[PDB]
Amino acid sequence: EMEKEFEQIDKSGSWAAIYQDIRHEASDFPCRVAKLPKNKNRNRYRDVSPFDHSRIKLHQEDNDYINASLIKMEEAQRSYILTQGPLPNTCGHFWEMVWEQKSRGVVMLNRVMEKGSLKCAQYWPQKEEKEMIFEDTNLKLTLISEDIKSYYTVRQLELENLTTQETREILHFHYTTWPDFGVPESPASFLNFLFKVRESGSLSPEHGPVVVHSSAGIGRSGTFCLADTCLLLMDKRKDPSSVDIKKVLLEMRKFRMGLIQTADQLRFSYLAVIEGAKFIMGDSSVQDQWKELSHEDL
Ligand SMILES: N[C@@H](Cc1ccc(OP(=O)(O)O)cc1)C(=O)O
Ligand SMILES: N[C@@H](Cc1ccc(OP(=O)(O)O)cc1)C(=O)O
Ligand SMILES: [Mg+2]
Repeated sequence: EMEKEFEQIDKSGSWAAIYQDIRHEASDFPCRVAKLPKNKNRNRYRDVSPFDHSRIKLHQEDNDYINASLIKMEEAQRSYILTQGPLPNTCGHFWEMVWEQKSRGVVMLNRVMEKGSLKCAQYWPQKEEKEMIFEDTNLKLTLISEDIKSYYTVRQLELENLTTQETREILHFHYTTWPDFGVPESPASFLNFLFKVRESGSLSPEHGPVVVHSSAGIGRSGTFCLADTCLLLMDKRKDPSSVDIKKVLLEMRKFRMGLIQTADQLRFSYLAVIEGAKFIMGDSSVQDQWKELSHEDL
């Protein structure tokens, strides 16, 4: 099982080598659409692009490109859309995607400003009375309510297709203390947050895939999805030992490049899954422990 493997890798001090082996074995598929000259201003990073086979296509006749990938986990029966933090000119495309893909939740794992630089546009309204209208995609977005915790905030937003007047409730789960190329403060804080997303019903198969993003949509995003899928896998079978975490990560990498950006994020993923397995296997009390340990109260 992964716990024994975690021990071997830890004692050997080989997280860097294990992680590097994953980078070496990772899939390489073309990203020709992402690289078209007309799409230059739709990519936040030159080196992070969606593969053509798994990219999400916007349903507009103009230009259907958005730096977003559909991670379809067949065995686990869960899909996620991993995307970069929207740019000033792609906020309308972002919400168009949320609408068209029928997503119920948006998981944001970064902050708008990190390390003195703008890593993501302010794509949602910060005040109820100042709603946002994305003219290019004909969508209106209104902040309905906000529940601010110590290291994450949950928001209820109302997305409206101005063309048809149909409205939908979108839940925003914002993890505010996870530095890029870094790991969460503890497996507890992370699991507490993941469980809040799960409890909301945003990951349910009755909804479109949850949209997960960070700045690039691969590091922190990849860590979140890897832990969730691994937990879901062992949950379906109620068998912790049936999950090969490296293999699951490689499977995800068939859909988007660079998922999990550092060896420590991989190590953290193992920790999160191993700890989460306690809940999956019947000890529901650990959830309350995580809530305590996370110190979510201000
Ligand atoms: N390598 C580039 C792009 C990059 C940025 C962030 C990143 O992680 P995340 O997906 O967690 O935002 C991954 C890659 C950079 O370091 O700026
Ligand atoms: N951090 C990289 C993003 C990235 C990293 C790795 C990657 O694939 P691989 O790990 O196999 O090299 C793909 C994309 C960059 O922005 O330069
Ligand atoms: Mg106010």
